[PDB]
Order: sequence, then structure tokens, then C-alpha cells
Amino acid sequence: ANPYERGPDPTESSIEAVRGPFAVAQTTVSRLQADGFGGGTIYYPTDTSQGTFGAVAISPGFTAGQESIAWLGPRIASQGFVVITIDTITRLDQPDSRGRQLQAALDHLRTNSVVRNRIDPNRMAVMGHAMGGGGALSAAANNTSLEAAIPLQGWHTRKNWSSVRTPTLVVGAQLDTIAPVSSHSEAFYNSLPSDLDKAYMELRGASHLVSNTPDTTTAKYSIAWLKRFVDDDLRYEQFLCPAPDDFAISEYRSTCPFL
Ligand SMILES: [Mg+2]
Repeated sequence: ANPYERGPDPTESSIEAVRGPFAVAQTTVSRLQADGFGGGTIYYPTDTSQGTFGAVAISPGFTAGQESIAWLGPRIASQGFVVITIDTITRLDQPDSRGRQLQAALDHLRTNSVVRNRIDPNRMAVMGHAMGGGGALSAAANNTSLEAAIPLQGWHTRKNWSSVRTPTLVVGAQLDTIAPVSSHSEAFYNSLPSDLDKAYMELRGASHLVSNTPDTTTAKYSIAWLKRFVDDDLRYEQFLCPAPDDFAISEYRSTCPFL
């Protein structure tokens, strides 16, 4: 019996839902209260009766604020996660810095009075959009204990991610002209270790800014990935292996079976 399983058995509809089975509450971390990042919003399940939850930190991209990623916070948290959407120290911070700030945001959750008793501090993940996705890769590349990483239209000057030991879902936008997949997302997938649990999901017809408003394909497979690897929840492998056949996906490849 997997002690980290939360919520009822999933369906495609349940992972597409704008809100999952867990009611969510939120608390704000001010910039003055945030050591090593720019503040943020923490979304968490109020129901404690099934146990503690894994934690996820999400970074926006260059010049962007929390607003651009906020919709991910409650949508993911309501599936059974404590999720912090961050602001960065400055709007101009580059990817390695954003990765360090993602780690700082996770470290913050460990002692946050509102959520300390709701998180399993051993089970943590990182996500981000654009330079924030490069940040998520960098955070994993500097911390092999992270359980999942999800760069969304990630941008980074570093193309070699052989240091990453964290299961990673690389989400590309087919028509991205800012972080084009051929030189960013797909290059990242290809240099992640060949034996890592990993996947590349390309969003058909999508531009760079697909992640800045609700996108059901992004949410449903981000949720499945976090469930599968932050919770070791084998009930979600069905959505990842074999490749999704959604029309909204133009390309997909993975190191399935994860088991
Ligand atoms: Mg289908």
C-alpha cells in the first residue's frame, strides 16, 4: 500500500478538472518575509485527514510576475499538493538565479507556520514558465533529491542537462519563437540522462505564452507527472504510458514504462 496516495482513483476527466477533490486555501508570503525569493502565494489543501502532501514551487519567466502562473497554483493544489507561485527578486533575474529562488521557496515552506504541518518535506518538485522553466531545470540540476521537475516552454542558455537526476516532463510549444523547441525544450530532453524517467510533450499549434492562461493539456499531464513522481502514485502512469493521443499534442516521447 502506497502511503502517499491521495484522493480517489483518477480518470481523464478528473485530471482535466479545473478543481480537483481537495478544497484549497491560500496564504501570502510578502517580499519582506521571503528569504531568497520575491514572495509568493501558497495554495494548500485544507483536508488533513489523508496525510501530508508533496510541495511544488512554480516560477514565472523574464519580466513576469506571479500573475502569469497563478492559475496553476489552485488547479494543482486541489489535486493534493502544497503549491507556491513565486515572484522573483527582480524582474530581470536569469534562469540560474530563478532556480536558486525556487529552491529558496521550497526551503521556505519547511518552516512556514501555515503549511509546515501539511507538507511532506521529503517530497518536493519544481515547475516554471520560460526562464522560470530554465530555473526549474537548474533547481533539479543542483538538487538530486527533488522528486519532479516540469519546465514549461523553458528557456536556458545551458543545453546540457546530464546533471539532472529528477524525473522531468519537458513541455514545449510547437510554434514557440521565443524559446523554440529545437534549441530549448527538445535539446533539454535529449541531454537529460537516457535512463532518467522523462518525457517530452509538445503542444500543437501553441505559442510561447500558452502557459500564461489556463491550458487543460498542460494542467492534466503536469498533474499526472506530479502524482506519478512526487507521490509515486502508480494510478497515474496510465495517462503517461503510452503516449497521450490528445489532439492538442503534436509530439510526445518518453522513457516509459516507468513501472
Ligand atoms: Mg484520448
